[PDB]
Amino acid sequence: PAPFFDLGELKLWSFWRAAIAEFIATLLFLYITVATVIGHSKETVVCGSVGLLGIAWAFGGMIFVLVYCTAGISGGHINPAVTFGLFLARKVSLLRALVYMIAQCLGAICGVGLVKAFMKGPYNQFGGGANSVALGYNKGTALGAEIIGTFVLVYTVFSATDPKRSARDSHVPILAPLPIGFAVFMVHLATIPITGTGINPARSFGAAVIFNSNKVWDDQWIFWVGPFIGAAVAAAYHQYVLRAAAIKALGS
Amino acid sequence: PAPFFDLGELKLWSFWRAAIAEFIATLLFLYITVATVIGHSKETVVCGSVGLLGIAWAFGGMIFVLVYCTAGISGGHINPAVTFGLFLARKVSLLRALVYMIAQCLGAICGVGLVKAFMKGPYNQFGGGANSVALGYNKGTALGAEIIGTFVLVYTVFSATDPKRSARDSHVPILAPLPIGFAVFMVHLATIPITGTGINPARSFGAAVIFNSNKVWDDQWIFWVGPFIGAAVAAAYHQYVLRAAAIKALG
Amino acid sequence: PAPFFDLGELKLWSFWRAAIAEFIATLLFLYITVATVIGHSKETVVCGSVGLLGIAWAFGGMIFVLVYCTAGISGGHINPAVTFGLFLARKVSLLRALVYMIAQCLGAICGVGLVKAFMKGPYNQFGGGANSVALGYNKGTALGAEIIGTFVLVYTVFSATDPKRSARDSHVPILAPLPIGFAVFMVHLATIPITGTGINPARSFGAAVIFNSNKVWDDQWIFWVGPFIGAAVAAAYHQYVLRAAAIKA
Amino acid sequence: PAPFFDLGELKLWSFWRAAIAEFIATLLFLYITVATVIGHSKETVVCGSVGLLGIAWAFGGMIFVLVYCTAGISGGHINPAVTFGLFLARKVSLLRALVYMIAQCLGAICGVGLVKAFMKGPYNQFGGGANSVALGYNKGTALGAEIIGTFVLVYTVFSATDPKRSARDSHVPILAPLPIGFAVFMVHLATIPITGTGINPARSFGAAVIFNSNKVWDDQWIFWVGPFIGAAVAAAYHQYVLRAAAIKALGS
Ligand SMILES: CCCCCCCCO[C@@H]1O[C@H](CO)[C@@H](O)[C@H](O)[C@H]1O
Ligand SMILES: CCCCCCCCO[C@@H]1O[C@H](CO)[C@@H](O)[C@H](O)[C@H]1O
Ligand SMILES: CCCCCCCCO[C@@H]1O[C@H](CO)[C@@H](O)[C@H](O)[C@H]1O
Ligand SMILES: CCCCCCCCO[C@@H]1O[C@H](CO)[C@@H](O)[C@H](O)[C@H]1O
Ligand SMILES: CCCCCCCCO[C@@H]1O[C@H](CO)[C@@H](O)[C@H](O)[C@H]1O
Ligand SMILES: CCCCCCCCO[C@@H]1O[C@H](CO)[C@@H](O)[C@H](O)[C@H]1O
Ligand SMILES: [Hg+2]
Ligand SMILES: [Hg+2]
Ligand SMILES: [Hg+2]
Ligand SMILES: [Hg+2]
Ligand SMILES: [Hg+2]
Ligand SMILES: [Hg+2]
Ligand SMILES: [Hg+2]
Ligand SMILES: [Hg+2]
Ligand SMILES: [Hg+2]
Ligand SMILES: [Hg+2]
Ligand SMILES: [Hg+2]
Ligand SMILES: [Hg+2]
Ligand SMILES: [Hg+2]
Ligand SMILES: [Hg+2]
Ligand SMILES: [Hg+2]
Ligand SMILES: [Hg+2]
Repeated sequence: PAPFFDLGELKLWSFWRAAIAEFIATLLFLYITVATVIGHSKETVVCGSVGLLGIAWAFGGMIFVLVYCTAGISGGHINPAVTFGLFLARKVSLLRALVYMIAQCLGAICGVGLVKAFMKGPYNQFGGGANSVALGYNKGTALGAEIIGTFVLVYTVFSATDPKRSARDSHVPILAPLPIGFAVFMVHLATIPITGTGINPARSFGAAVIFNSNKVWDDQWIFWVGPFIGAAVAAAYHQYVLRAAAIKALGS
Repeated sequence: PAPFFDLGELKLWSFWRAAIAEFIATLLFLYITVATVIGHSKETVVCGSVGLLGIAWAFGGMIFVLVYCTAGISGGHINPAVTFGLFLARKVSLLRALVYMIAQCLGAICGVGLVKAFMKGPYNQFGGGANSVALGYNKGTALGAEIIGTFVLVYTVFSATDPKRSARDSHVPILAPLPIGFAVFMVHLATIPITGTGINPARSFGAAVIFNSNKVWDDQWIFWVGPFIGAAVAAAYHQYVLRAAAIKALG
Repeated sequence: PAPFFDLGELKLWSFWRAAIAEFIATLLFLYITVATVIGHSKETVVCGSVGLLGIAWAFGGMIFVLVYCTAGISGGHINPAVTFGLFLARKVSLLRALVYMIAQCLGAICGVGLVKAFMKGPYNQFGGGANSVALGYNKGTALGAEIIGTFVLVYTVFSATDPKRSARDSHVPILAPLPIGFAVFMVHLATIPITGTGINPARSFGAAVIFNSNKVWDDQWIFWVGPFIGAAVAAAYHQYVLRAAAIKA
Repeated sequence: PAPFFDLGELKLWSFWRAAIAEFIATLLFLYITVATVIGHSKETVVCGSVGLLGIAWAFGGMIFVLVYCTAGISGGHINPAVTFGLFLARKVSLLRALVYMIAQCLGAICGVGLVKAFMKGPYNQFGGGANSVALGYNKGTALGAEIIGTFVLVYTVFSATDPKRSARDSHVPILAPLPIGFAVFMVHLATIPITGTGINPARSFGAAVIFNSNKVWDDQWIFWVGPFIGAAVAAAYHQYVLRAAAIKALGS
């Protein structure tokens, strides 16, 4: 029976800085990625943007950069679904988890907020970076895609945990950033045409909050439930089926 | 004569988990990559997809990710031709090889099956992620391109083996993931116009089973014979010509 | 209060070689990237160029390559804003900072000059690799984008410092090149549509000097002020808020 | 002062295998990259190929892969200009250099030969992967682009040399492969519009020999002379100006 918090949460100066790092990181994540999306969507020259490929790179490349910078401070989650998966495997206390998830959402809101402020017209005209079910797919397909996508991501996160090194003043495992960055990249390549790719409830929520349309709000549940389920299946797979929690993957 | 199995295969709990890791990995491989292919093919706006470059990245990048995740558990093969090459070099017993190959084929079938379940009309309309000889090329060319493409891959795999570290409870060498993923990305840049790029019999077999068309079944043998030959040539070249089995590469 | 220089700047042989490395690397940075940009802009076959994605790669990949080559010699800055940020965190002395910034600017001018010499017509006709505010955006937006873009870069730079290893005969920290190259790549994907992406006053200045147009000079201050502000905030955030100078990523 | 050969060249089993590794690697380099070029050029559907970006990746990524595989056997040169630069810096003997340059040239010819054998029609119709001076540039510009191009590559090679580890039975330094591959990738982004990008006399020679057109042969001297000069200048810069031969670069 896992306690609500532990002594690492009483190291308040570090715990506060971990929270800030998650907040600022998720802000930057959303700023760079949604600005990339809007910059793409608004372009009038045919084949004169960074393209869907550029967009998939923005999301994957930013998770690489942000986990690189924050792994030693917070554990580098940038993603309620990642925090949720790790909480389920008891690598993160409930109190740390909820503090991280709030930070991530508020940061996502602020980041999309910044994109709207910089490019209000194109932002509103071209869908505000929001996830929703694309034409021709049903909600069940959307949800399945969000589950398997988040699974790929959360399973990569588990395999990328360092069993010996932890974020400052915590037991939160350090994460190897490149493979997690690449997993995000891969999932976007597959999933952009179906939902835009969520796999990150905060990323989806921030976009929904700022864009604020009925259609986007109606689909929003898929981007919470899908990722949380995917994360849960990844935690069970890694912990229970493969028994791989002590394994250190050799990065490349 | 190499024995059928060794004491590592009597470590039943680990060996079962290695098979599962190969099953799940190959399922995820086919799912991400075939969904990317179908997603590209169905897009109605010109230059509005991830393009053939995005497709090549999906195959090379997923191999990087999956070998990264599974090297420590199974050895990270995700590919009967890789398993076969290592079997010929005696790094894998016959029993482990067959179990890995079966696991990989079944995984592939399941991953493509999942793409079809998600997008049935576009899945069948745009060719099902299947390999075949493209218009304008002959069988000999397709076969040669699969041999050499598999050679580049399997030579890289051999170069990437860690001579001191093995998968859990085994002597299956750990593999450096990024050069292998890049090798796959590279071969796809070259071979997509010829065959769609096989270099992986389970990848080609999973798509042939789910798509189930005469043309795809007709060409299927190329995607077994080509990679198996390329793998044997790479094994022979690494082991006998260069004698580089103890060599530890860094990247 | 910081001293103008320290004993490391009296190792003249090394200090001069560090300046040359920053000079040559920034030259190479501008040549490869602006040649890519002009090469893309002049192509006549629609979809026949490396695309805006290729251009974003040229900027990010060159920083990866150049920092890799020079981190052990100069500290691998290639960028007055990176140098400024490090100077503010007192990782570099005022004298080394100025010598680096001057070397960077002159390197950038020489690299852009070389592109022009190789392809004068296309260079002039397609904008000279210069940064300026793109149509439909205002000065505030361009400035904001440059602040936050440079913040991403310089924050990654600080996370990428090695706390135990330094450039030859100095205390300038070695930098891990790939995260920094990737941060440059990422910022381009977002910012190319807004300003072309500056996040580097020497890269912006090199192009302005060689292209020499009214609009480009008029906007030039943004590409000094924006990155210098972004760098200062990244330095304050890393050192004062996160207190992370001892950490190795 | 440098002797023609040293005792490492008397270790014949290893020297032979190093020559073979260079031969086979250069063959693979030319096959993958030229097949990529021809596959791109023949595409009938607009924006339906890997594009110029994909071609640049084929060249840069194959150098990464091949230097990864061969560094521990031959030193991973794959390129007479690289071998030449290292020779000038006395890192490779004259005998080893010439054996390597011949192996590379023979390898390149075979690699391109394989592409033509597989797809003769489109190979011949779309220019055979040959380098030559593009419309609107003069010989001086192409020469200069090749010099600086090869300078970027060879200076990166020198920076990537491991000062303590060498190829099997030799003193030829091991090379860190990813920066060298990325250098190749960067030079292609800039130089494809000017010459196709040579920066490698074997790669240029192999394509000229197999494509075999009068115009291409006319330009071929640029692709020997430009790279050899760039390599020489890179060697002088690294060795004499920066005195960097003992520095170990930490790769990322
Ligand atoms: C393990 C599963 C292997 C399945 C092999 C499928 C082979 C299908 O092969 C095809 O069979 C058809 C008759 O059904 C014929 O139309 C074709 O001649 C033949 O190519
Ligand atoms: C592990 C399972 C291996 C299955 C290999 C599939 C081989 C399919 O091979 C197919 O066989 C057909 C019928 O003989 C031939 O007509 C086709 O030309 C051939 O491609
Ligand atoms: C080497 C130090 C570089 C200093 C950067 C030069 C900043 C250019 O600033 C420019 O000044 C012009 C003339 O005053 C103004 O008209 C322009 O608006 C402004 O962009
Ligand atoms: C190992 C195979 C080497 C082939 C010889 C290439 C030597 C370069 O010689 C070339 O020969 C061509 C033949 O018509 C002439 O047109 C060119 O002018 C000449 O440069
Ligand atoms: C055997 C490999 C080294 C030889 C390098 C081949 C360079 C060919 O060089 C070519 O020679 C022709 C005739 O000699 C000239 O007319 C061309 O201008 C020149 O490009
Ligand atoms: C286009 C993709 C090229 C990226 C390959 C770079 C090799 C990664 O090398 C290292 O891997 C570590 C493990 O995650 C990271 O912490 C480091 O940032 C990275 O430098
Ligand atoms: Hg939240
Ligand atoms: Hg907020
Ligand atoms: Hg905001
Ligand atoms: Hg994974
Ligand atoms: Hg099988
Ligand atoms: Hg199955
Ligand atoms: Hg399934
Ligand atoms: Hg290889
Ligand atoms: Hg300056
Ligand atoms: Hg200059
Ligand atoms: Hg110049
Ligand atoms: Hg960062
Ligand atoms: Hg030669
Ligand atoms: Hg040959
Ligand atoms: Hg041949
Ligand atoms: Hg370099």
